[PDB]
Amino acid sequence: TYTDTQLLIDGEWVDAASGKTIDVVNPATGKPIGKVAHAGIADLDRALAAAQRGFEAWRKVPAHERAATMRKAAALVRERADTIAQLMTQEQGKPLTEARVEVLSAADIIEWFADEGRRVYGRIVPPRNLGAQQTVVKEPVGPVAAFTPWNFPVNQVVRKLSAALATGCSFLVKAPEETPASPAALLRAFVDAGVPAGVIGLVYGDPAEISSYLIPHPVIRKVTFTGSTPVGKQLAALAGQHMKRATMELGGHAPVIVAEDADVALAVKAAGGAKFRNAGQVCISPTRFLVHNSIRDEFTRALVKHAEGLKVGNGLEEGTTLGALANPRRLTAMASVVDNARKVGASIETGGERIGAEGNFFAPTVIANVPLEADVFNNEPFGPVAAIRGFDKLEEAIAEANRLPFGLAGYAFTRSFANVHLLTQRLEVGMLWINQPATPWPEMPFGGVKDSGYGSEGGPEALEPYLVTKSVTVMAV
Amino acid sequence: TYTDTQLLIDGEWVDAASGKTIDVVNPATGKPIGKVAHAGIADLDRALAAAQRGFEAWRKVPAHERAATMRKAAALVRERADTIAQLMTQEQGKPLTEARVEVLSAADIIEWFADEGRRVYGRIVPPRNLGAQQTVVKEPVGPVAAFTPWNFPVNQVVRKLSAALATGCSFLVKAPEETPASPAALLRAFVDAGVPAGVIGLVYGDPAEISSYLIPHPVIRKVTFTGSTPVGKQLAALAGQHMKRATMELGGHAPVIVAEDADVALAVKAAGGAKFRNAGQVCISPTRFLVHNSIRDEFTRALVKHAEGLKVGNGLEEGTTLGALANPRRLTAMASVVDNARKVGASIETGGERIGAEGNFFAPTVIANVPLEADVFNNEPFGPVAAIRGFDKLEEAIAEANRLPFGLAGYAFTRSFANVHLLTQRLEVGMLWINQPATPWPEMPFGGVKDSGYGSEGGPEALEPYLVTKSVTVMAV
Amino acid sequence: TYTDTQLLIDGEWVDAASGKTIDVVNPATGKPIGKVAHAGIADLDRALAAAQRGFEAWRKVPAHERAATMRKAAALVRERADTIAQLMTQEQGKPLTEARVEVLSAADIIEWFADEGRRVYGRIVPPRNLGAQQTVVKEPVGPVAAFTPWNFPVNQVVRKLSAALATGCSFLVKAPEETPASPAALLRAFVDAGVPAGVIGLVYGDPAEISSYLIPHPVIRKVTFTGSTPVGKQLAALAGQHMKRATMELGGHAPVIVAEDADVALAVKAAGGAKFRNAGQVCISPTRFLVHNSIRDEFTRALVKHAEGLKVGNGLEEGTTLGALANPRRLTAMASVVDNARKVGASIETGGERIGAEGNFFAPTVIANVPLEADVFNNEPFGPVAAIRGFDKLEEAIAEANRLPFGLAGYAFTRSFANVHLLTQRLEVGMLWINQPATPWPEMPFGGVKDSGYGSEGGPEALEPYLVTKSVTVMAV
Amino acid sequence: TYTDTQLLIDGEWVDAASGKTIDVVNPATGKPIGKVAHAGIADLDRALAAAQRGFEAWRKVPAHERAATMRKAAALVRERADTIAQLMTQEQGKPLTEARVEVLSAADIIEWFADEGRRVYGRIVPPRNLGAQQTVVKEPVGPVAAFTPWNFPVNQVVRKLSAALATGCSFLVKAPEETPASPAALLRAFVDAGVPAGVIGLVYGDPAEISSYLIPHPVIRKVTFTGSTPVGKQLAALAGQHMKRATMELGGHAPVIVAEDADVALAVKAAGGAKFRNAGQVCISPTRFLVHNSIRDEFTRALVKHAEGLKVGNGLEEGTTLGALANPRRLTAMASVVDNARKVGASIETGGERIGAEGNFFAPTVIANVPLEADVFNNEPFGPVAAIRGFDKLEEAIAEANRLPFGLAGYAFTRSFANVHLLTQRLEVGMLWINQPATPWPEMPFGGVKDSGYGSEGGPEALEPYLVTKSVTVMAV
Repeated sequence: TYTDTQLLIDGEWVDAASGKTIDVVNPATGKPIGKVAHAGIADLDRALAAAQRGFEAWRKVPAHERAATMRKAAALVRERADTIAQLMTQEQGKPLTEARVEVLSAADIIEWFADEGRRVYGRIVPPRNLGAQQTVVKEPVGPVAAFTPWNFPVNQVVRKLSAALATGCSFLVKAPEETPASPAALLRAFVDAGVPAGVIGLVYGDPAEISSYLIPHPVIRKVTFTGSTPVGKQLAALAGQHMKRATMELGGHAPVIVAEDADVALAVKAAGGAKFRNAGQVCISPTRFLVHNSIRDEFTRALVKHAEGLKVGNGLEEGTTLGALANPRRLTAMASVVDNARKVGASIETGGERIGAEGNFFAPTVIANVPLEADVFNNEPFGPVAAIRGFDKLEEAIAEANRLPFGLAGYAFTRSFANVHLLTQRLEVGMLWINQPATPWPEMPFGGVKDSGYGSEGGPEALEPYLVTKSVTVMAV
Repeated sequence: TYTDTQLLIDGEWVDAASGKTIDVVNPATGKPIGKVAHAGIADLDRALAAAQRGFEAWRKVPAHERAATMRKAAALVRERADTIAQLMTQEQGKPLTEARVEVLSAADIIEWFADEGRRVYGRIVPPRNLGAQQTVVKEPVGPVAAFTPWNFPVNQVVRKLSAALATGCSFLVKAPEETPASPAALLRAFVDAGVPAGVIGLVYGDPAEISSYLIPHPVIRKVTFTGSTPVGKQLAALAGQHMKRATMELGGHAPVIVAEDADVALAVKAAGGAKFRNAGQVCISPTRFLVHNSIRDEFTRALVKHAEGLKVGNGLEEGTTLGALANPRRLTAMASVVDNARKVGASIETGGERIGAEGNFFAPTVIANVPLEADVFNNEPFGPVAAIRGFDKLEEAIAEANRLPFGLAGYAFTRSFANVHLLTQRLEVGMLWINQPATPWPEMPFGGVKDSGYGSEGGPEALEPYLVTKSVTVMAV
Repeated sequence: TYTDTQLLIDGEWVDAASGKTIDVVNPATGKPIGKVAHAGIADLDRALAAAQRGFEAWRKVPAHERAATMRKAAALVRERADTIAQLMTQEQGKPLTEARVEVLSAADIIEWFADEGRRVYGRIVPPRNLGAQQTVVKEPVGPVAAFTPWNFPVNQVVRKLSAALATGCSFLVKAPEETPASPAALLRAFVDAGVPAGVIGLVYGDPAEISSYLIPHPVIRKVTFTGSTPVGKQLAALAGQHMKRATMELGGHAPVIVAEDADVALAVKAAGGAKFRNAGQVCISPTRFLVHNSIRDEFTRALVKHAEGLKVGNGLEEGTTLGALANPRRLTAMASVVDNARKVGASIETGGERIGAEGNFFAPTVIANVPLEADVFNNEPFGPVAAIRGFDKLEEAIAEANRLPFGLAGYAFTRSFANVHLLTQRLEVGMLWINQPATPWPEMPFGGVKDSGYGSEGGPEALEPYLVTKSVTVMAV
Repeated sequence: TYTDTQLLIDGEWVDAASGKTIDVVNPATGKPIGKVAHAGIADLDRALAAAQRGFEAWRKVPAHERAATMRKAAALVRERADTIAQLMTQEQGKPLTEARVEVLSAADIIEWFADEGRRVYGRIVPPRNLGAQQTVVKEPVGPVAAFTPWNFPVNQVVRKLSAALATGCSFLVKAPEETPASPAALLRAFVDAGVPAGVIGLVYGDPAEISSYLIPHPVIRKVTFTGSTPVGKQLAALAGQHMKRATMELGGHAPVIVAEDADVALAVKAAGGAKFRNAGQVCISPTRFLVHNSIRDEFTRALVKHAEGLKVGNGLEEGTTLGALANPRRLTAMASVVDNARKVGASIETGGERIGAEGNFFAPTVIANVPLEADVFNNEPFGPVAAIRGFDKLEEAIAEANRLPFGLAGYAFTRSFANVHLLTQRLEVGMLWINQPATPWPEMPFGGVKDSGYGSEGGPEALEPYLVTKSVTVMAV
């Protein structure tokens, strides 16, 4: 059953001071299922004061003790995976099998970052004067304000939170209001694991009012944001105005390059399965399919058959492989994308229409003969729609893949080492997957370039935005 | 003799399209000595087009060949050290001996970064699937727009330029208009060393108009700024609005902690000499002298005697150890700082008045019994003035040193390991020097925290802002 | 109750083919308590064949799966800590509290190395030709033959085994015959955790015959030995004769430097407690106490009082802080060391005689006025005896601490940063502890120099002896 | 003109105390050209005493000053490249063009290691107790004894010497007696560059007597050897007997795998040119050509034509691409290898006989249809002879390439990423080159596995054998 969500301030789950709440609806039915507290300025003041105290206590806990507490939270998350997955499905719409995968991988993310926190190594530099010692020490930056979207309510919070806790920083996150229950369950596991009060905080309310107050507040030292590019540009400008360290993970437009020597069956299974994961509402979802003209037609038929094999329905019902879209605004965007494709002369091979009249169900869509001016090839669709366009020379495919200002993810399918070497050097993406779907592991860096933002949420590089570099030189006399 | 300065666009030294120029005056006499080209929008268009082509060519040159070209430029800089130093002294005001030290250390900076460019190492991660290869590759971010102040016309340009060239990026810098000749001489050495046309560019003009056009331009991928905090906040907000990667080095307010067990003679020689380097117009200049009450009076007398031993005059004349201030606005700031100190009850131990009536000469000033509300203890003076305040407990000195939002540099003097360990952990600075003056080496990270900005200009960390991290996973089938 | 010990070959606990056994006696009573299998050449043949197959399977298991199996073994070790500790006490003699600490710290060692195995990172080098890729890959060396002493039966096996398993190597260890039960219990936990058959092997018998056969065998690729220097020289020569990679951890002679400004009470508590840990039968046991003459007499009285406060008895009995020596040969060595000290003119401040007539109980001994020619100051005593000698200048203490060819551990006590910096630079030891007793953590390198051997058993450096470095350059054409 | 060679002891070029000398002959004519001093035990005593003093002085010189001295030596080597090359050709036999390449690449090796010495970084570990500091410091091991062969008289000395000098160690090398002049010229450049007396030493004489005395001497702390496997086993056993850290670079047996999809013309040009470099007297010379049966016959014809295009003659004469073998023992080995191949049924496609009657000239030899039992396929030929054998499946080629106990180098030629990935994982070699000849750069690790020794002479790993790892933990109280 779906439960109501409160705010987490200073270790206590509390209501807002004014008592205001926001209704939460099920995307598959459109009916209310619960509500979440709507925090005001007064609640943010208490959260910011608790965040300052939490940073003081957490930075004094040794790294091996912070790792032990973090790994106990990961065990609690893994124990409660079924319950958290059910909350995620009801509020977000993804199938129960996909929700369970996200929760289990979140526990894997916590465990890796817990060990990474014990390996934040300083440096000893060979001194210019042997009578002095030159060292480079690493310290937590301080309290962190975070903002996360609804696409992966638990996974997109767990990466920011794990990196902040592993370095010794405090963490105050505004989770998405449309999917509040599963992020609250993730933070409840950390509270039960023994994270001290004030080290972690959770708020909900008006996104614009909360971000406008936390970012300029002197307590906050670091801002991290994941979401849309237009919103990220607003918050990055505000962070720059007050000289706050910031990292941005924004929307992407992932190209897929299917070379002449590609395995067509492997490309359809990998890129097709990655296309419809989370109903295409993923920042790294394969969007622009650039298929070589020699095997383009065979690729299109197989992709259409794969899309027609998906079962669309309620995510709680067994056998569902494609759930409802998270919000009605995605339904409007899907209709606009398909309508524009028809106008510009593209062909709708399958899907392209709303299923039913209740919920946010949209059929998986494959579009062929897409011109370069179509909206689907310039703006991120963020839905279950694939666009296919042919090419002759691999240099033409690379040039098209680099045309847009989005630099987040890319995909390729080829057999020769020369093609792999060329695509590694030339594609302007933060992540490249060849001959397989995306497998984002905690040990691999996760981030984009250009308008997709900057900063990494995986690997050892994920801790650098939360750390300050200090040069120390002591003359021994 | 002082020469006029042109713009460097696409490998050619050219005038502005409109022919406009800006007069350059000698700070020690107030008389014109030359002029510098005033670039408009049209010249910026040619520079941006050349920067895009320069990035294409420079990124294809192997790292060992880029290092060889960089080291040849360092040899030319070292050969021309005397000529460059004379230009710096006439336009900026620092003594000829200090100018020569800056130029020679610039060549040392180039050589270190040339070797560091050959050690930009990728990573191979143990794969989750043995049939696939997981790698992390490093690539240049792209064209870089830079903005530098007049305090160190050559050194503050050479750090940004060396890091950009070592990673393979192109570099377009707006050097300060009041000190144009010595930055132009530094870039001339790189042109003579064989840097391809368009890889490096140099412009002058209206700082607001140039920054407002280069930062949002799609060609620019990375912005780096050094200067005042209020200006840095404007450019960081603009960079965030267009999602451009940015690094900021802003003003600081350096505290000095003289502990009970400190060597008083060593503290006066080290902190006093570092105070009046470049007439205190350094972002890491020791400003807030927190001296233990047991040896405060002895410290004050020795510091006053050290200040009175300085010879004030033209930087070209031999025997001068303190030159003229760089611009008349520093003269007004010095008078305002001393006047406010008198009002709040502080005592002027020495100096505190303008010397003569021609130029920008100000006497070295020592102020004692400074209250916490005085302007010198809250705002960065950026001049040859030291403020002394006593303390009893070391925890009180640490709390005062962390009170201001400036986090750039700190200084300490102590003998016990416990004091060194405590100050290393507690002081919120990017750089700490104990028992010695500041010795910024190219291998040591250089940067601040909080309102002093973010990012490092030394060590291996200096290359990270100019590099993009790409995760590559290739399934072998 | 004490159990008999079998061999672990190919995943099965089996007896020797000939059925021969070796009696195990309790060091505190001298009575038999059990027996251990005595393997011959035929059993070594089966173990070597199984080791080759175990390396093939284990090297194909992904690092994250090997880490999961290793952490499950650590949980089993922690669950069975009480049972393993009782076996260790009965066969080795250390108190039950010390035995429990060793077992619990062994589980901590396994967990750190499990995570370290996932961070064995390759390198990507900037190529001289952009058309080619230069990489440095890391691979397991292969099957490993190990030899461990009786001082820490579980801890000294767990460090070699954890490093071998984390890199993907197979591991065949000859555990000490006098303490066979607790090493067998540690390896039983790895078998129960799911380590495949042949990856781990355990043998007992004649140490000379086993080492003479495993080291030259073509299956073995790496040899690791911990024990006495004379035996290590024999096995290192044999390894060199057959070009087998080898690491050696041999005996040490740890100096303690108590400076003029040292905290005398802290030095007595830290160095005195570390002296009598495991009854001084530790390779890093503080042996040569060089105490400044100004506080030498006060230090000697406090150390004598600390030694007299130890309770000597059976390790199973509660309240015992000093157990029996592990074997009768240590009793003879203790008598010889004390007798030689009396002859050379040294004074026995406390202890120096055998306690009782049954077992291997020796009183804690403090010797003062020790000359430089005494046996205790030249040969490693490996017992509960401390030797004290005075000094005037710190340079004299450093010279004495570097006189012996032993380079394993050192201790110091001082307050000034200059003394800490000087001792860090000058002391020829692999490990230095100042103002505290030894705290060997898995993340810290553990090894010696000169006659103490080479190679590290902690930190990331502990994996290098088990890894091979391969340069790969592929031209893309 | 060829000059006589003296010993370098304590900064002075001196004769042996007994005055004994060893004649040096030209391999291309068999006539004497000079002589070299023959050092005895007494001269080794002076060299060892000077080495101890040289280590004391050199370890106190800062890394940036040691790098400056090293780079000045590299400039002198590059200036004197022509003179050094002429000495190398007359005494060793390789063509003048090859000798010049070796000398110029030696200067490149020095420059890389000079910069690498400034980046010997320590580590700061996150402490378990926040009141203490845990650091890992790196220090020079001490005096180093080196032994080098005649194949690359300058290059094989320069790698050991550059690594020793960059870490601060002293260096005493026994250069080969048959090629003494060019190693002496390389060390003369370091003396002229300002390396202090005793830091570098050079001796000649009886190799067995010198190695038997330097290795056990207490002054020597590290031994490094390059040469044949049987001799390396003798010196590694002696080093183990006295517990001296040792690294071994021994002979190899390089396989070449020409896959089905290989570029046959590229494989012949790359592997054929690498085969006859230095007349095949290289430890990484391609020896066992495993060519796929589909293109085996075409490969054999092209390789034969390439061998017949070589011009054999005196290395000083212009147009010579294959010089004389270095010593008459190589002539006997070449005849024995060809004779055994005829007996076992192999076919001599070209060459296989001595050219002329004066000198050590042997014709380039290509052997086809080589059985697995032939001497050329089991023992390292170390000459200008290639052996070709066909295969059907790539797994069969990999199994053959891993059959011998030699693990130094490997070569491959393929186009698919799957083949590259498979060969990288499976080939038991220290170095792998695909689609190109060997390009050993100073930044790439250089070393073997199994009977080829251990340790690396390139990359950052080349400094580890000359460094000691010290754990330091200081409790701040």
